[PDB]
Amino acid sequence: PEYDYIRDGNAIYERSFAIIRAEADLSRFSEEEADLAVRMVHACGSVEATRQFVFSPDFVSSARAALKAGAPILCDAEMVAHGVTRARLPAGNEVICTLRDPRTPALAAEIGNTRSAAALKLWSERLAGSVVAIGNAPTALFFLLEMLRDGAPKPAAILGMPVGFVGAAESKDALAENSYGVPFAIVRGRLGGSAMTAAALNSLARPGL
Amino acid sequence: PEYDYIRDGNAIYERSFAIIRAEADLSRFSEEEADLAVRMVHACGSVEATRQFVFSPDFVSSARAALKAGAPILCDAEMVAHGVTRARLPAGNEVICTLRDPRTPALAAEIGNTRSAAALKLWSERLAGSVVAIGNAPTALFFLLEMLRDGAPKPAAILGMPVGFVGAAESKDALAENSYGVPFAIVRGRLGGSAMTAAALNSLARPGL
Repeated sequence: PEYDYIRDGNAIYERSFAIIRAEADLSRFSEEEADLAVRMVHACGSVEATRQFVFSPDFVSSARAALKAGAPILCDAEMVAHGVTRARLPAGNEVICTLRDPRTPALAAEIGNTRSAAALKLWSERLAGSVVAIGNAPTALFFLLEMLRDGAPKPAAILGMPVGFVGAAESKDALAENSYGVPFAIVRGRLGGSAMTAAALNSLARPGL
Repeated sequence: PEYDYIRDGNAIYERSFAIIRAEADLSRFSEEEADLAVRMVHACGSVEATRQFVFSPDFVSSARAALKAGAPILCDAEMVAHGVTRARLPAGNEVICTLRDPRTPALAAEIGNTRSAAALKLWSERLAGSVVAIGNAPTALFFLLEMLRDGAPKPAAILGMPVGFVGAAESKDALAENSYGVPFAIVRGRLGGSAMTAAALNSLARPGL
């Protein structure tokens, strides 16, 4: 029983992107956004997810500029942070997730909110000009909107891609309604997740293969 | 602008599982398998993914027994390993991923295969009786089948859930055709991925919320 498969790593990424291009409806995206689209599709294995992707007008430019500028990537979840291929980052960008910071549970408890949300209080210094990747927790997304509403400094771009059935769609909708002036990208509805978010970051970091 | 959302972490998991139960077709799974199904759906946000889940007859029993027995979870990718909520493991089960072991690139090069695949040569001692979680790399799955064919000791269960467009479906199909006598669980077609795989592991570790 001889298994026949591509044993070549690069050949695998190459055929996979060739395949996603050949099956994915990418016409409504800019060339640049399509790049994110493909990697994102690469990451979830679902070519149809593209129908749910929404990139505000200057989302990739501003988020790519921020990253090239050295802007940190604030992540709501470690998984997102783990999916970020560092060798791809342009400027030794930091990938911060404070979800696991020891003060997070304490904060979540004092504020009456989730750990994912409360963690964002620990973003303070870094919020300004950052690229926010919210790949998992909707409450982190709503919380970021409350901080923005209440005068918090603004991120250069917000990847609003929490996945889920509770608050995921609405938080992303709230983002799209008024992101307080910050370019955004969302995956509509319940889809999203850290793999797709990290893919998105990966492509933002460096377009193409 | 008052954002109204559940600020309660447990309430969020609670409503999400209640929602997945209410929308997900779970009838063809056993009660036990449905548990995996829900968490898996929880993880990708897609209730329809359940249509692609396949649990061999004794997959959950043997994989849950293995884990309760203290069996390690061999993972093809770190992401899978990161999604495994340790506090859930039953018996201080080890979660091994050797994808990043320094000898992996070397091996991939000598064998003429991917790093994900070659890494599995480093599984040797642990393979027997383990629970294999292949959440990302199809070549790791094919390679595991070649090791099994060629006399390698058998895992107690194999989660064959690599996601992808190249080799993902076929490797999972090969698994289902002849897993060399090992219970398996696959996510048919291109869907799969580390979040869903880890969810699967999480549920195997401890059923329910």
